[PDB]
Amino acid sequence: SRIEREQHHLIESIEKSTQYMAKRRIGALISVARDTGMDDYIETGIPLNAKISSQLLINIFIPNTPLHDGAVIIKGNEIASAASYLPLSDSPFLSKELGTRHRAALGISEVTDSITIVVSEETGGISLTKGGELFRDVSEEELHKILLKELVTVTAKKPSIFS
Ligand SMILES: [Cl-]
Repeated sequence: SRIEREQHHLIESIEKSTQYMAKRRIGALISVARDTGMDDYIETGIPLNAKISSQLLINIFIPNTPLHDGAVIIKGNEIASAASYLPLSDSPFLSKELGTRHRAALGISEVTDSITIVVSEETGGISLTKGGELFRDVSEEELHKILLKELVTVTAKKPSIFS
């Protein structure tokens, strides 16, 4: 448990799972809690309290399965819940071409500092919401830089479990 290792593993787990789902046009909605709490939305889903892995993220979103219909919420170093409610944005600025997953990702971003990642089941495009804004159809490089900037808070320092 060396925080920096955990944060980089989280980034890699999001990258690998979203890449897998994007190629197959599997819809996905993954919200990562930061300083603002997501606890009430965690309570709306199915509790997992699971180790983060790309494999589990993929298995969650397989269509027509018990865990797929809603958001995954990641809290600290766990996949806290699946099939969670997120508030829908009412914004008329969000394109009508985008679906409920994007509107849900935009809505949680308007009321928390969470970072939310969407895979479109229509296009396979990957999008990201933060602070009421949408980053639509980001490339792999762009997704990587954003996740690095927003989910990694520690620089090169001495590894220690007590960090
Ligand atoms: Cl979608």
